[PDB]
Amino acid sequence: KRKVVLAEQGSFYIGGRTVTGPGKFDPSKPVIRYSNEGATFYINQMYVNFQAPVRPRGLPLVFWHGGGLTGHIWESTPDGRPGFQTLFVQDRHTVYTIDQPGRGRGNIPTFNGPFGQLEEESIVNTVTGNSSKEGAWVRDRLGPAPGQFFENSQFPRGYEDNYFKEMGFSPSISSDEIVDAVVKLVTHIGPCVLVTHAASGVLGMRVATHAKNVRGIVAYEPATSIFPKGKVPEIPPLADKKSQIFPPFEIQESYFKKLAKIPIQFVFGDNIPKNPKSAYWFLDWWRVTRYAHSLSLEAINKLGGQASLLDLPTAGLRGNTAFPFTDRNNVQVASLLSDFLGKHGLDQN
Amino acid sequence: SKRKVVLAEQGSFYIGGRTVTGPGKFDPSKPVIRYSNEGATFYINQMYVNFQAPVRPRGLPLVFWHGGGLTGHIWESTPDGRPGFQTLFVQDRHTVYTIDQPGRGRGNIPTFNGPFGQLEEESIVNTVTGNSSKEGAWVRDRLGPAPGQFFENSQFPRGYEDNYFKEMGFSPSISSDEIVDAVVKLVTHIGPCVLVTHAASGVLGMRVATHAKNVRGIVAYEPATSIFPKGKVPEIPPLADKKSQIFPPFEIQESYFKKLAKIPIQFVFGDNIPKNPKSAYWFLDWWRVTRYAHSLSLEAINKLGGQASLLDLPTAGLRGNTAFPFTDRNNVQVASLLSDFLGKHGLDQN
Ligand SMILES: COC(=O)c1ccccc1S(=O)(=O)NC(=O)Nc1nc(C)cc(C)n1
Ligand SMILES: COC(=O)c1ccccc1S(=O)(=O)NC(=O)Nc1nc(C)cc(C)n1
Repeated sequence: KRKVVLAEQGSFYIGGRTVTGPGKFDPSKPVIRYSNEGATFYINQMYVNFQAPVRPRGLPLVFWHGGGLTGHIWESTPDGRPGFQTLFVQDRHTVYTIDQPGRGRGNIPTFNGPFGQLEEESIVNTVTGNSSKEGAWVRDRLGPAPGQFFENSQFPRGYEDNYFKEMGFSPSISSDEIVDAVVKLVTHIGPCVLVTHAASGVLGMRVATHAKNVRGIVAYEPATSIFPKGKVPEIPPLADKKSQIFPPFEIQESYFKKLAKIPIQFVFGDNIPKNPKSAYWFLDWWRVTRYAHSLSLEAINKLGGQASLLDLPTAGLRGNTAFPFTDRNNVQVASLLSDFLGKHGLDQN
Repeated sequence: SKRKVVLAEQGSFYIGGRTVTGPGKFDPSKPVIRYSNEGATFYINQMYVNFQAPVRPRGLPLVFWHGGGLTGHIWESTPDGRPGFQTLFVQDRHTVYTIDQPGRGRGNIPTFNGPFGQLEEESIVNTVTGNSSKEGAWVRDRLGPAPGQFFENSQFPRGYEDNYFKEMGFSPSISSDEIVDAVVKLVTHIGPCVLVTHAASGVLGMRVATHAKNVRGIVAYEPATSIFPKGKVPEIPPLADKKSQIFPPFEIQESYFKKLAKIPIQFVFGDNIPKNPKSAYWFLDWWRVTRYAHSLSLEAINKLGGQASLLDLPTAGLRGNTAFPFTDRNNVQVASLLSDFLGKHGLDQN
């Protein structure tokens, strides 16, 4: 189950720009301590890993981690079982995993001075934000409160520390520059399929509107909904009658229409309440966010698209968290992704 | 195929680190975003580890430890896309571990809700960062004497400068002790192994070996900081500018230093390090004196019964290497010399 035969593997950097400090560089002067004087800095580049099987079948898959994560989540589960990288190389796809700009091996743009500041210019904010273990526990629906599991949970219990250790902050790089890096990757790769997660859901939809090479999207538990500009439907507040979901992203209709040209599937796990749940903010947040996504998919289908919502419990899979691809039944989750690729001919040459 | 690799298993995991906490209590009924430090537990200073195991390994696993401001990428591929040491040594039938140390790459960057590195009133790491430039790295790594210039017969993959410099970045002010601790924990998990270090990780690997008997060997590429027993640092000259000095050598208690005499240790240097003072080129001169200090460090280990050696790649017939010989155009020949070291000491045998 763990063996993989690779025709080739490797990694590379793509995308980004440069920024420059004041003055000139003199090789005769002390180079340490490091200075911005005469300095060129490469910023906002992205790390890319690939593994290619012998005799690939169909399109390469680009796995795009969610918010605060890295390509680790596609390599292995917190308890050390094979991730989707291994499973889909075994399924004879070439597999790309990325660390987007600002995360993991992607660039974090900081210099000599307060975090993110290049002399007088703020490239990213000095003040950061970051989830806690407690916030991520309820965000990912391990259970209703930190330290508590849903009875049906597919989470790999006992490996909580390993799981939360994979998460971290992201600097305030513009989403435009994150999308730009992936568009450049998609141009380099050729026709491919994006597999996204949580925060990278909306970003992958945006990439598809810029990149005809994206031939399909599967988004696990996307966090932000997308609509044509000026056509955001009525979305209710949360059950506390104060909070809202993430403001939906709006794009010009001429770009939105490109989403109708490819098959798109959104995948949701379990324990999302059907009814208002004022006691558990993130459970209720997922209820309304999933509802908003259902309207987004409907809008795509009204433009001639083929956009679907897969609730894993309807396929017989119970208890999945917001990371179904690292849960205990992730082989069965992978099978459903293989089914989608096969239905749409994305596993054929 | 030279690119083909067959893995019995591969994967990655997190190891090491600690937790820090914010004030107060977490209420799941209250808005979770915007994120807060209230009732917050944060995992900090953990390390990322990737492993690739061949079918029927022979000899000890290798732990490849990137230099300063780098990640495990430098062992995966060269800047122009040729196989890195990870592939080459899985093909050489070693299980290969590649790490992103705490503070780098997939390792943790310890920051919270607030100014970078600050958790309420506690400074976990400094808000003010430092970072090399392209120009600084160019001369640090001896591509040439000045940015844009290359030494004659250079083995750098010319044309791929963007790729190369894009792999570099900053490191927050995590204590070296905590970085060493993570790797000690990894060595405990793996068992007997060999450390392959680089630049800034050189001194750290030496430290790890003094705390971990499972380190059975060390190969260090262009180490940046020298190591000596406490109070026994030899006289080391200043640089040719008569004002600068190399990195303050690390000093450790002699009981721990003596542990370095129990295992084979090889330091490996590339080309273009001057033999004579070079005031016009700071980093070239730095390397001259730094390599000299390392020669003395190795001698001290040998006087205590050790098996320490210095390999200058030009003496082995390899010209033009930079400070990253394992990503240079002749990195297959560099790998061959590492294979030779492992075979000499039986570290390629079960
Ligand atoms: C893996 O989990 C998720 O990706 C994920 C899943 C659900 C909600 C949030 C995230 S997150 O981690 O991305 N968190 C954030 O980034 N916070 C945030 N994001 C936006 C866009 C706007 C605001 C106000 N906050
Ligand atoms: C890949 O190249 C190298 O590793 C490498 C190689 C040679 C010199 C420096 C580095 S570095 O990048 O580590 N740069 C540093 O900033 N080193 C450093 N600087 C200070 C001021 C204090 C200490 C302890 N180390």
